Amino acid sequence: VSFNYTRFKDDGSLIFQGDAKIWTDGRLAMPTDPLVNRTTSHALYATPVPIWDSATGNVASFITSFSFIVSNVQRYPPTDGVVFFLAPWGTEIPPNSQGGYLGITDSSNSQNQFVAVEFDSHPNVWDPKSLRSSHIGIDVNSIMSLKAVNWNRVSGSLEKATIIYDSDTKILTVVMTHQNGQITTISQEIDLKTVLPEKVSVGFSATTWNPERERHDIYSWSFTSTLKEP
Amino acid sequence: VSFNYTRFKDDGSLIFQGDAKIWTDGRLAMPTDPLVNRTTSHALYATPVPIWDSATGNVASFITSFSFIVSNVQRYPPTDGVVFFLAPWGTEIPPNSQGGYLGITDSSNSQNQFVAVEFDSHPNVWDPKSLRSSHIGIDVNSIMSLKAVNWNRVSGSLEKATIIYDSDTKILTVVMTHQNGQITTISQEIDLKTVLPEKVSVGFSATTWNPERERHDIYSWSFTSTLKEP
Amino acid sequence: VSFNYTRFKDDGSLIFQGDAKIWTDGRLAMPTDPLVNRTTSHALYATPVPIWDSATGNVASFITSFSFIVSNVQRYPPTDGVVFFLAPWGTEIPPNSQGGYLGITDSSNSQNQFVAVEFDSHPNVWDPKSLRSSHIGIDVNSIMSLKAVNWNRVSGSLEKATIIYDSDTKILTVVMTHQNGQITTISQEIDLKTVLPEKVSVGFSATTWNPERERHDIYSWSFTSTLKEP
Amino acid sequence: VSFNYTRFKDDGSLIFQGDAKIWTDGRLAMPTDPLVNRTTSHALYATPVPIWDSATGNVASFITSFSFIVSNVQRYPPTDGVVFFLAPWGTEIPPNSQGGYLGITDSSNSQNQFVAVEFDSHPNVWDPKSLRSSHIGIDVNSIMSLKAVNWNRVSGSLEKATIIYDSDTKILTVVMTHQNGQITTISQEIDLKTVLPEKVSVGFSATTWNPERERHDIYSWSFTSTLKEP
Ligand SMILES: *[C@@H]1O[C@H](CO)[C@@H](O)[C@H](O)[C@H]1NC(C)=O
Ligand SMILES: [Ca+2]
Ligand SMILES: [Ca+2]
Ligand SMILES: [Ca+2]
Ligand SMILES: [Ca+2]
Ligand SMILES: [Mn+2]
Ligand SMILES: [Mn+2]
Ligand SMILES: [Mn+2]
Ligand SMILES: [Mn+2]
Repeated sequence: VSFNYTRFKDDGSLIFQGDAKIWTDGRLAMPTDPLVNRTTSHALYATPVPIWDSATGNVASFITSFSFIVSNVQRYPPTDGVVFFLAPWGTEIPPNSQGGYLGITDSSNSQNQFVAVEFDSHPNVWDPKSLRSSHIGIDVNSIMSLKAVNWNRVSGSLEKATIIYDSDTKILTVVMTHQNGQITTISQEIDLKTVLPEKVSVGFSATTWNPERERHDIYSWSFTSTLKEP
Repeated sequence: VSFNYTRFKDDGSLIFQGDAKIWTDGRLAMPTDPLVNRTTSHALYATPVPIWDSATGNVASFITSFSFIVSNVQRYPPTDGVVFFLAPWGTEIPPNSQGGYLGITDSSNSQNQFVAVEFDSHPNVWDPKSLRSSHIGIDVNSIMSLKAVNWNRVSGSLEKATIIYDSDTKILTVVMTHQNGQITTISQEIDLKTVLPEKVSVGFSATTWNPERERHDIYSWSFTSTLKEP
Repeated sequence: VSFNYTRFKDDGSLIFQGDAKIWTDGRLAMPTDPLVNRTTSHALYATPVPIWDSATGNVASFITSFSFIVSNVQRYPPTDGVVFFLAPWGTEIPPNSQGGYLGITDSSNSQNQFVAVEFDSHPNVWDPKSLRSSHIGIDVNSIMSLKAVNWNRVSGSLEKATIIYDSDTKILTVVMTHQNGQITTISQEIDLKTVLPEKVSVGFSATTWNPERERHDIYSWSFTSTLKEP
Repeated sequence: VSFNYTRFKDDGSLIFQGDAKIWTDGRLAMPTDPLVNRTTSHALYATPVPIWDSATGNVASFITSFSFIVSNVQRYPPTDGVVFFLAPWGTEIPPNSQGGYLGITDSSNSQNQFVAVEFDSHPNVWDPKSLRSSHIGIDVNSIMSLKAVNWNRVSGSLEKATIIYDSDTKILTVVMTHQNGQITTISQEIDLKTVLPEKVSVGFSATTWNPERERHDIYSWSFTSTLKEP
């Protein structure tokens, strides 16, 4: 699967759910209006990405990169915020997934499937119980990230995320290039065959809360996956 | 922390919860009596194990070995498994953790936080949809193993586990030497410091169901952890 | 360290050694002229890169991206490849590094010290005796790759490489997105602080042989690294 | 391949090269006579170990333990080390492999093919630039350890090593339990299939120098490998 949005236009290639909307300048707004309380937005590439193949046991490798900005509104504290994720094709927004559950986790499940790279702007009770405030986490089947690094969340600042999944070694690795010329990285060993079905969606889920809220605006997104085949 | 049980005595050094009992000949029985119905058994080292140190940021390495056997009773089908696990101190047998949730996962949560190596004798819907029947799995925060290998579960047969956590690369590795002299291995990169508090319990959880059950008898357990205070 | 060459200017930001030169249309040619016969070319970022810090024991994370094309000349078979590499600052083109040694390995040593991602166009004796012909490899201290993946080398075809080093888990991961919309990835655990000194060059090395040769023309290159000071 | 030496007898099960001999009480002495200057000793299991299989592409897993003591020679500084290593079946002590090269590396090459866990008693210039004196390293195709931890080398003190190779994740993990009951660990991702042929030796190499020397006495050694032939 190969795609490249250098901007977003309604062209039938994406699937919006909840409060995700294409605002002009070709911005993917998640949510379109953060003043609405407790938004949940999904923005999925419109066809399934094969990530593994039953006949071969082969797993896909992929890279995706996206540039985005999270932004305060106006004196509200920021939440919740925005993820890139793989979920079973057929999954809708889960129940009991609002706010700090990022539109990807119910909350009560268990049970609960999903690989995510989260850009978490709000410290919940389960969050890197560090004094991390904002953080970049990798989630596997849990809102409690299996790894996470501090994120100097800067309102309106361009963040450039690159995520590589290497099927050979089963590593998901993330790098986020900040406007200040620094990078943050975090990685996690995940075998996609162990935790997800052979076809998933890829794309974003973003939430906000009330009074807590922020913009999650995605400016570009490229994605390349390859499943061998045999 | 360093201990070595060549057999088990009820000497205050372990905490037994639920159906865990010392049974004949210093065998740690989990459960003592599988005829009972659905059993959940915890046997934990009775002192919290320091796995990382907040001051220095150092993380413990460890090596642990245990030998055990799982046995059929009677003509019942086998379930559910026995796991070695680390969890935050204050860990109690969670609610909703019967059967396939192996006494460590609250099926109606979401907030499950533990690291386990599972010896899982019954394929649940969330189990490796490889065709694995029995399997050895590594779990973090989820009953869906991040990695797993299959297990030739042989009733009555001695299994010899060795698990190495290497804090330098943050890999948990498991080898199982089977009665036939073969070994099974599985590993997972896990940053202990990111998924668990400074002090954890180490020990075992095992469940049985109804009608599915089996014995899980632990014969020996040694553990060495070293945490750099510089 | 942060830089981003959308093309290459003769601007003192790089060090060129051997046959490396800025060539037509702002491209980095390695070598500038393959017709010559055997070439070795180095093009290094001209400032040492700090990749670990003595006081904290911290290791740098980085992400680097570069677009490049390798091209046949015109009937010769291709050799030898181009690499992205880290080497001890003060690196010169090593003795005995011609041809398949990629300008990074002194073949009569032993003391070779470097981390490289190679795009190797020619199967030498030590190359994946898979039947791989061209391959993308991760090299540490040796010309024999620790991990390699097969590479559909297409003459004149644009390749877009991304390499992420995550200091958290110590994993170097490569993605190369090919013109056909496929990607190849390869990944390797590498502790930069075990294998390299605290200041390194980043850059490229490329060689051609006689008769075997090809162009390696790099079009763009961005690099962001972050080393923590506390 | 499975074996277990609780002591070493002259039973033709191993292959001894250079100064490896069975010494008093079935100790494997490497060198037998540390008064000799610049000793090299190999002690290999005398049957190849299949570590991977061409037809299926599967890699073996293995677990191995051995206990050994390194001991000073009075008035002499200690060198150089003892290593557990895998090398192509048919491997011979390399030329130019004395002293710091541990009988595994030809210091004038290239091209050295092996995987080793070294117990290195003599800090060479290429040794971990940590301040380590003695250290336990993982070596792939280089004398310069891909990873290392430091070793509190104590003359005459029992060391208990456990090494697991997990073919699933491709990770070599070492634990070493010291006489004081602390453990040291170190791991490295190495896909044996990328670096070694199908059949390998497993065993030990040890060197001394002049005037530096020490005994490397091995007391016990067990090994279990399993290679999936489907
Ligand atoms: C390099 O610069 C170009 C143009 O200024 C821009 O599109 C891009 O953000 C930069 N590349 C990276 C990866 O930082
Ligand atoms: Ca949160
Ligand atoms: Ca199960
Ligand atoms: Ca080559
Ligand atoms: Ca040395
Ligand atoms: Mn979070
Ligand atoms: Mn399971
Ligand atoms: Mn190569
Ligand atoms: Mn060394």
